[PDB]
Amino acid sequence: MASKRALVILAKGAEEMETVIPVDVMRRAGIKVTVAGLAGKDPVQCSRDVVICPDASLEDAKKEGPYDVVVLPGGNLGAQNLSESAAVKEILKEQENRKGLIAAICAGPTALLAHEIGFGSKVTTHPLAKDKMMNGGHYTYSENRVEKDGLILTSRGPGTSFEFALAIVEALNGKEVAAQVKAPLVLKD
Amino acid sequence: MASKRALVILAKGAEEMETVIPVDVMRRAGIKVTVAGLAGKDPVQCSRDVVICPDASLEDAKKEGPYDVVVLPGGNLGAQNLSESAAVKEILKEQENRKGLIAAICAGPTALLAHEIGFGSKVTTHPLAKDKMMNGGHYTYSENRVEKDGLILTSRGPGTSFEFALAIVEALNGKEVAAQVKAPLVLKD
Repeated sequence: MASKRALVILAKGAEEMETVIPVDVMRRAGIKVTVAGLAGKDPVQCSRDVVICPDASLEDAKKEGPYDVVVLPGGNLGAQNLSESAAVKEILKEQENRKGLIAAICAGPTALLAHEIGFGSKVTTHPLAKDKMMNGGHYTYSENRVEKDGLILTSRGPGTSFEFALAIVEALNGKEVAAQVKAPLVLKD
Repeated sequence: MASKRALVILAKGAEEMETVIPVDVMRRAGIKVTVAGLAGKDPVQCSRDVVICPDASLEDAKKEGPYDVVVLPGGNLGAQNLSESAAVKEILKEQENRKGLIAAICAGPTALLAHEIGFGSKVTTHPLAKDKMMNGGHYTYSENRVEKDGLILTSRGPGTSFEFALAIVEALNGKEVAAQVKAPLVLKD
């Protein structure tokens, strides 16, 4: 069994907590994570001005698939950049076609709407992103902190990022690995 | 009233979640945060291989004090780098002498021990850093998720980082600002 692989797509204006918590937690789980810059190889200015250097450009990372999960951070402007990207559309449609997991948090799930991914699923988002996500009634809305309907895994905000990340770990590597990764984090529950 | 100012000292091997969560939450609170690279101006490879570009070198940022809080992220190797640094020693002793807040998380508080800061305080750390912190009995240990004894504010792990950050916000900008910053995060409590 080869290690699982995750693609985290990092755009200008991404929520840096929603980027770093899943990357770090997935690496703790032994997942090979590629932080891929939407715009290219250069550093990315996140929503609260943390600057992250991606591992690769998305252009290069997309040639090295497939991935066991594609992860979409939130941040209002980051999600808008993901939603406008033809490269993201192609990656998500390929992942959906191959029955691979797609995980999105906060405003991130609105890129699923933009790219017509996973219609008919139960989803959650940040409260403030609900109306955008629900435009057209293509999904059924959930208030769960993490929502998983098959291969569409969504979550609500910075404060649900650990739960989101651990749900990705459980989906890829199982409940026992998720529990082992969780304990050293000092989560409240 | 001018905005409060925070210095976050970023060393190789820092825990990236414990760096980014406080930076982001403090910026949401309107605090002017400087992410200062211990080693210089160049990007920093964190414990789980997230690469963060600092705002400034510590050498330059230290000339632009004083700061209302100095923040020490954890990560075992990052804290060891902070503990070995004469520049960090000088900054922490100046902050202590001026009765300014010092905040440290996970293994971060062990740099307080190394630099002889805040002896006689109640402190917490990550469970695995307790023995190092308690060598000599210079502090009294706490299992609270966040511990504040006057101007020494400590916390336990990645999963206490939001609580830690919000405690810094409350100390600097008050309980109402902390509550307002907290609500959009979708924390469980």
